[PDB]
Amino acid sequence: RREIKIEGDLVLGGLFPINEKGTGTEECGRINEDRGIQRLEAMLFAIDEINKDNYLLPGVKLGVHILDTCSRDTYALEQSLEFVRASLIPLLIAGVIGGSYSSVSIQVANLLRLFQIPQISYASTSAKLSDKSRYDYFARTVPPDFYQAKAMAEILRFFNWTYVSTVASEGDYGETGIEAFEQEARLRNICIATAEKVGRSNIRKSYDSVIRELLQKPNARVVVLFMRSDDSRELIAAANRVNASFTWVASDGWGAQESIVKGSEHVAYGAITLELASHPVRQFDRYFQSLNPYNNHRNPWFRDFWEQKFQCSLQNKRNHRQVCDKHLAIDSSNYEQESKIMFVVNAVYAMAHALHKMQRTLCPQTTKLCDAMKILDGKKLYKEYLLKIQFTAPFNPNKGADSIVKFDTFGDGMGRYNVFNLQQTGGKYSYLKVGHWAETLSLDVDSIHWSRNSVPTSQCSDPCAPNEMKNMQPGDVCCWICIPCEPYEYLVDEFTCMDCGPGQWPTADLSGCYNLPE
Amino acid sequence: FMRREIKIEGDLVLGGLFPINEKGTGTEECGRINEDRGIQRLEAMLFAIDEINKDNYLLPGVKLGVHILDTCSRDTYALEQSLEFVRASLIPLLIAGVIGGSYSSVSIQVANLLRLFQIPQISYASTSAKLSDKSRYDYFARTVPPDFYQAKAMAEILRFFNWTYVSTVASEGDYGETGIEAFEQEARLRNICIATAEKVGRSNIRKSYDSVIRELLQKPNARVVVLFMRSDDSRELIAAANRVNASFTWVASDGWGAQESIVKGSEHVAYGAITLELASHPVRQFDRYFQSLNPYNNHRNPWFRDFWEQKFQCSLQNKRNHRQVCDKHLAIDSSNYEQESKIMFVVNAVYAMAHALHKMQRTLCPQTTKLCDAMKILDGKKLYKEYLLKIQFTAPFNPNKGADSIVKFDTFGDGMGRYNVFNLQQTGGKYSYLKVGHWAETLSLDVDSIHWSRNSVPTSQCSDPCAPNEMKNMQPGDVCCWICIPCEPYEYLVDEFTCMDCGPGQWPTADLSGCYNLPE
Ligand SMILES: *[C@@H]1O[C@H](CO)[C@@H](O)[C@H](O)[C@H]1NC(C)=O
Ligand SMILES: *[C@@H]1O[C@H](CO)[C@@H](O)[C@H](O)[C@H]1NC(C)=O
Ligand SMILES: N[C@@]1(C(=O)O)CC[C@@H](C(=O)O)C1
Ligand SMILES: N[C@@]1(C(=O)O)CC[C@@H](C(=O)O)C1
Repeated sequence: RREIKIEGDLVLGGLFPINEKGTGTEECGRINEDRGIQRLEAMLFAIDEINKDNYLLPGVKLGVHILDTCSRDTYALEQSLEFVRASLIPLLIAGVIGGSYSSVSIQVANLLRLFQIPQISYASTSAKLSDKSRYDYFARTVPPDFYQAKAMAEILRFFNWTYVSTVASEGDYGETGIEAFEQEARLRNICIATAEKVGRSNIRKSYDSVIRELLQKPNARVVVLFMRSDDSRELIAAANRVNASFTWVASDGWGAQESIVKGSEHVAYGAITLELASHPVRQFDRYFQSLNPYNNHRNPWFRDFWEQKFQCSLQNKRNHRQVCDKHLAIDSSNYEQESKIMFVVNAVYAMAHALHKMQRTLCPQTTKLCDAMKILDGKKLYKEYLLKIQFTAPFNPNKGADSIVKFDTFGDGMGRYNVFNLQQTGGKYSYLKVGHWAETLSLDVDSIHWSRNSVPTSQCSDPCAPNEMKNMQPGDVCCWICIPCEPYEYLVDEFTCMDCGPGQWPTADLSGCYNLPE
Repeated sequence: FMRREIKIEGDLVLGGLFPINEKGTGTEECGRINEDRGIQRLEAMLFAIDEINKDNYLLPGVKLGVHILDTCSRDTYALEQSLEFVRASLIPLLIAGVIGGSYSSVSIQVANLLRLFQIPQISYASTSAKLSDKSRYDYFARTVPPDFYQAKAMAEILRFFNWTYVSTVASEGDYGETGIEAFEQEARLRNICIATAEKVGRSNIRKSYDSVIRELLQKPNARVVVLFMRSDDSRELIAAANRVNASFTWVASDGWGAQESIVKGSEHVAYGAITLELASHPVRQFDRYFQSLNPYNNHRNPWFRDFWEQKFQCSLQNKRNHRQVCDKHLAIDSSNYEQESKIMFVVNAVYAMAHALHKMQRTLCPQTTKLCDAMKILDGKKLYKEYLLKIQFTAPFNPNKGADSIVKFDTFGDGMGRYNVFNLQQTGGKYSYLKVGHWAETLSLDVDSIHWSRNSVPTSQCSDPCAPNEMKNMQPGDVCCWICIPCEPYEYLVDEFTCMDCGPGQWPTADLSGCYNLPE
């Protein structure tokens, strides 16, 4: 029953998957170090900054009510009830920053709209959230997967991978994510060997069952993944067991997380993953590294985070061993800023800027929460916020690389992705940016380290022998058979054989015919 | 300080929502007691639970409890209350399902909240067609029909008396706005034009209605005004009409229904109005129960006193600093109480839930009649689809079984569409509503018993009638308006729309129906 409650003139609720999904009967599991703790700290950071900022909400201190979602929508929903009971000890909520997993953002949105409470997700990408008739109070600083799906399809179409398999996560993130991909797939002439899908609470066996079915399509050596972070971890693990190997092409669900591949590094080597395009918030690196169990008491999950990151123990852990070195610290050698921090910070500032514009508008005489703002009009706020356009929280250099935060009519953000390749070059395994997708694909093929040192081949049927075989398309448009030709025929084209005619015989290379002597 | 509610423990508990109180004005949330659609409907539920808890063939071995809350006729308030039902599934009583939502707005909002936790809900009065959408309201069902039909009934009454130029005024929201839209679509099909489409909204004050009465008056030919408004809104509109003593022939939906309270203090302005209401047959046993209630025996209903003191203009020692203590011999009876039109639906609703829980308990608990472990934590989704497939004969309180007195649900979870038409009369000095027809699948009403306003069957058409002597009827672009073209002194009317030359030798009759020969 942990939570962060900091009082303020106005309070923002937050939701982060601080903990991984609990297995079996338990609701919460291990600490989600990067996407959980880091993202949570980034919001605390943003709030701190805004509270030192004399040009943004001066005179109005922002407070927070942050809750753990334990990576489960139902859990996130019961937690959220805490935000609405408020509008009746309980803190009034101006708006809610949060929802990492699309499934929780969606469910929380269904609840928050009933009380007209604006919500901004810093990571949920499901296309469903764009539906403003169902999620009329939801915005996000990231784009919908309508685009990430295109980026993936075009990557495949580029390297001519026409026969690929797909495994997706049950839910609003994976299923709609994959569906979008499959549609983009047909359009680019790409067939799906097998469409696998893992679901809720699935145990090892469900995944082992998928690795097999994937292996039952040997020609399909490229497997497209649209799965939850946790699910992706399980699939790569199930592939390690039976030492199965494919070329993975996964969505941001997997992203650039090194934790997903830990303990199976060789099985995911040479994988291509996508992640939202962003640039680290330097000032945040300073803030985070300065954090330790001695100075960070406002984060009730920090000690568990600490003990797990360093394999610690103090006097606040389970009945184990190995006390912890008091000189331990989060620094440049054991920490790398999470890919979406920028979006978390921008989401909090978006809400901040929105409240500020509203405060200047309804409270023209002071910098304080006058009476007209005593009870916020959530509906209005959402459309004083949708029209928001501002330069990325100071923490972003320049202003030319369109570092402006604003929203669609749907409330979404700009669709920019970076393509990564899992490498290991220097003994260690890391993610290298090998391209990106702005509106069209773009990647320097040379820097990509493929699995088995060779640019993968993923086609339904084998290439034809030159010397004679012709390409023959059966009923579909991805599979074909190779029919050798009569020694007197030549290949008028890849698909057709033709008699060279009397007096003539085909050329050694079969491209044409030549006269016969005697 | 004191937010009232009814909490009776049981093996299984049903939540309930009723507009016990009227919408509070201005800053206050709850206002006056809604005697009929409030207290009566509340007591009808307690009545139903009581019967069910004495019934050894229904839920024997399982005692139903209740958690009833006031909606104060406001969706937002209802919503805050409903939170009580879900916090439970985490002092707090576990909710098996919720009986409730009078106003379509509260049902819709509550339905939005309740599906998040798979809690089945049955409304005994909300008629908004939106509720039929099982993709937004997948845990909502209702023992009444969708207004898709009530609108047709209304259009067909107009098309019957040939009222082609009518004005409409709807209440903002999912009840009034979708209701009228439906009507206007049924209007076009039956060639009926709409003079002016007015619409009152949330928190509107006197001036918003007066502004409407005026705009209605600026369409004098349109003497028939179609209403699709909230009960309270209807009260305001008729009050705004009484002020400027304006008078129209009102055709209102069940929002107005057959409530006498809506017309009180303006009886003459609404005389001869036609209103619809869901077709029902009083529940006799309920009459007995309700009349037997008094401030001495009925302590479980925390709103009863206020009800009492207001129905009788009372006082005891539990009222405001007023006067006139009350006669301890007062009592609800045949002379001061009439069963609210929809009570039968409240009872059928509470029973539909019971029957559902009952069939489920027999299925998952094959050994006893008690809530076995399998039902310790109800699967709401399953309940909703053990419930949709429910078909039973109206709680004993309904005679026969031939007039299809079976309660069941559409694939959408709606009930059957049957309405009764009412005429506001006063014949015996007193103003009351008289059933002057009904709509099953086709209209049907004995026009003879209808007491119109200004003793003449209203006329509601776009243009003024033509002068006999010469004018011919001429239809421009539409089929509602027309111009009157007088005819040449040598032409007669071969018919209401055509003028013709009498031809040489002949001349039109004074009458203009024929031609006569010319002398000289
Ligand atoms: C197939 O893909 C290769 C690798 O990029 C490319 O060079 C070639 O032009 C492609 N051919 C087709 C089928 O368009
Ligand atoms: C409606 O108009 C038709 C056509 O003029 C007429 O025959 C019918 O009697 C009218 N109905 C009534 C009762 O007004
Ligand atoms: N885009 C994510 C989602 O919508 O669920 C997939 C990974 C999530 C994350 O960044 O943690 C966000
Ligand atoms: N059918 C109603 C509605 O949907 O609002 C109109 C009148 C209401 C009532 O009877 O209380 C119910």
